[PDB]
Amino acid sequence: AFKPPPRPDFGTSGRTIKLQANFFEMDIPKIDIYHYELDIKPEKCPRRVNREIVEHMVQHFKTQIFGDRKPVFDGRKNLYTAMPLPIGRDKVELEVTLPGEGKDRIFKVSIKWVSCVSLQALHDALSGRLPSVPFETIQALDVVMRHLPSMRYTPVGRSFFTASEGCSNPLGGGREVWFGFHQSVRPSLWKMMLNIDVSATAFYKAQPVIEFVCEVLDFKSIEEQQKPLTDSQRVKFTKEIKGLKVEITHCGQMKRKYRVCNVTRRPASHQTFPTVAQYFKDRHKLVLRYPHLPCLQVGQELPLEVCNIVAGQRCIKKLTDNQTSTMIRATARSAPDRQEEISKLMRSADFNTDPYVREFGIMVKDEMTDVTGRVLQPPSILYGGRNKAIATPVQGVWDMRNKQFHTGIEIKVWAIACFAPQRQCTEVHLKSFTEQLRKISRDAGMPIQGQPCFCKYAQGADSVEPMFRHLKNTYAGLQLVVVILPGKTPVYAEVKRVGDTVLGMATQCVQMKNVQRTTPQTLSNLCLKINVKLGGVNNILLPQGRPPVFQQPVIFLGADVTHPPAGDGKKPSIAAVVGSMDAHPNRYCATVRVQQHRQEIIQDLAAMVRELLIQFYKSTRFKPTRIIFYRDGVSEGQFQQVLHHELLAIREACIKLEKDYQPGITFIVVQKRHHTRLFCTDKNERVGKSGNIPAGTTVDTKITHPTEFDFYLCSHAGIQGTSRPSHYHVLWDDNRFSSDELQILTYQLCHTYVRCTRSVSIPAPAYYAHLVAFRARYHLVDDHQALAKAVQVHQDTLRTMYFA
RNA sequence: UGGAGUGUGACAAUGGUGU
RNA sequence: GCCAGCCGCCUGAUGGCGGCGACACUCCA
Ligand SMILES: [Ba+2]
Ligand SMILES: [Ba+2]
Repeated sequence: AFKPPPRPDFGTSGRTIKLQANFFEMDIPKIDIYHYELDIKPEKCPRRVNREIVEHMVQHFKTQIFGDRKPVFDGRKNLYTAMPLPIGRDKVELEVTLPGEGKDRIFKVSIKWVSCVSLQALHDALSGRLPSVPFETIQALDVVMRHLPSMRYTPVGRSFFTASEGCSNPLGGGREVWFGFHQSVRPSLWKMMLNIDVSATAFYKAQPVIEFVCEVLDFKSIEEQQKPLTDSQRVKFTKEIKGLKVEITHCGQMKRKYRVCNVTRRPASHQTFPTVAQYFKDRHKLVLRYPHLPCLQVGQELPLEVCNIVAGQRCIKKLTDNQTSTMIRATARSAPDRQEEISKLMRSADFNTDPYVREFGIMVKDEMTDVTGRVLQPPSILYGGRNKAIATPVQGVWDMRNKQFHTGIEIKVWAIACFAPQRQCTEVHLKSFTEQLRKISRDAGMPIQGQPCFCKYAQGADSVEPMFRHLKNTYAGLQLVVVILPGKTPVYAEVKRVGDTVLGMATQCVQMKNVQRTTPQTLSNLCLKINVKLGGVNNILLPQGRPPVFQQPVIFLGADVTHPPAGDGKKPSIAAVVGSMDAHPNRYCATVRVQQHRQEIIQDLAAMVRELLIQFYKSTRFKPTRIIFYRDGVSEGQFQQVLHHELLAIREACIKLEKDYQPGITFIVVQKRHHTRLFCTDKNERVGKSGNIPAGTTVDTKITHPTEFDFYLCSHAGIQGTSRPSHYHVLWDDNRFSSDELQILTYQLCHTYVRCTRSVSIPAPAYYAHLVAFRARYHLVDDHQALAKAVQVHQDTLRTMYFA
């Protein structure tokens, strides 16, 4: 096994900044708690009614089994007590009746002593005496902290939602925003923390289906529809209730929870039922109030006044762009807004009154955790030309105005293939676009010497490969093909398949709307991409400002795996790995593979890293003495696996390059998907309307691991909403990095992303790896080895950053 | 397909089981 | 334990081919 190195030091670089984090300190006793296992018969029940069963079991066998003890329940098979039960260590069988009268099911439950979970061991791990934190104890504490919320609120994953209080938040036809919160127990130095963040989703309004139709079909009242429903109205009302659940209410106090299927075009009166309207006057004595609305077909092969909408449905449906817009009005709050909302939620949830967390002697603080962060100094960015301009990122941003590329490509043979309609993308557009692009190019030190040698329209994907062939054969020295497109078109994937994998020709696509009208910003970022695609070097980190790691040859790797949505039989997951090819580091080379459907481990990593090392040795004439590996998208539970496989893969790739070649490996996992938020304590340190922490804000205390080498770094400037600081976890480090050195290196690498002049949220290696997987997915658009070949890039473009 | 960011979306950590 | 969801297009759900590895919003010289 490979265990991650401990935190080497605590880091002191940068200017300090006071922060608050959405972690609330917990007070955890040092006594042991007791874990029992449950099995409820039958097992054809939702998780909610298993919780009701267990609650009635605790209330019924109070004097026999439990007593004053108030246990907690996972929902499936895990019960926990703060005191041992009198049942001993052997299984016990109990009979639990379920109340309701209209339906009374009998359940056979079995309680069995499993284990004695030690909170003292948890405290030992929180101090660092024990190196690794017990996951099972963390799970027990979690179950304890979400026992009551799982029953008083609506559970959705690790979040809980409710219907506000009074004034709802109307969304659209039959929906409304529910506000909720994610909750999770996390370990940290000396103390457990309760991590709380706010969230929202969409639920169906618990209204009678009449109101449903009124809001779906825009009726001031139901008396509006004094005629039968029209063609488009039936299908409209169908697409909104095709699978929802309704409650038949023509019954007494007794209710129903029958699901829904389709909608008829027969208004009850005119539907032969071997009519329906007739059926409701004789079977039950209920004259229909609206015998002109349609019926709700059920299941697979009823009036709208008899049905209601079953409260609590989560609306798994997709939302209208206007419901998405109102959702973002409600959810993407400024950082102070979200801070205040989390604090208010924690002040109202009253965890220090939950009888179950108090049964276990736990207390939760009401205030966010104070964290002393550090704003790291941003690197200076060296540009080119007679000026040799230096750019200083200011709040994570700089501009290329009055600056020229470090090394700018002279473009002197290029073509234009316009797959947009000539009627819409006229020749005046092409002329003025060329003029403006050339002006911006010359301004940036990437001059385009003369008009395009070739400039023609075309249509259809079938035209792509022939044309390019012609272009490659009839125009010598062809550097670039600009491909104007009319929007999302199958022509794009074909352009990339031909230019990247078949012929090895560099292409730059551009949307019609950016040729008809140009702006300096769009043309400039496009020039960035064009330059690096022709081998340019837009800029480099100021050489002297870099950490000491650059005093010897070093290669930086970025790796990512993209998966398809669940359900696809094969749709192989795409693994991409990129590697730096110079000391700057600016140029990166890519490798990609298809592998088992939804597998996170990069199976063929050894071969890919071998390719990258070979290219590095060829380009620099030296072998790296250090390998810095940035690995994206790995969960805690996958650490052991991925580390064991991929560390060994890298070592193999090394020794396959040379017998005794053992460079030091730094394996770092990059994670953006978490629920950690950081807020400025001083209103003066807030940046740009959103009110976020400054770019470069770093945290490696109070919410990080108690013993291991992890840290939050927010390297980007937040625009709208609350910034998501990237989290970094060092799974392996032969090179004995200091906290400061590694944090600074990560930050500086975040300024080497060629596609834009701003510090981005993750290091350029990782971002490039994502881009490479994206392009690979595009290359598969038209057998396993067939796919593996289709995703193989031509040898001439492999030399370039075609994925920019 | 100029580009970055953050909201929703991952049904492994979830959810169904009288016309 | 058995089961898996949503949206399109065609035959007009008795099937078949595609998406949800995205959409949305904010913001740049
Ligand atoms: Ba089950
Ligand atoms: Ba990933």
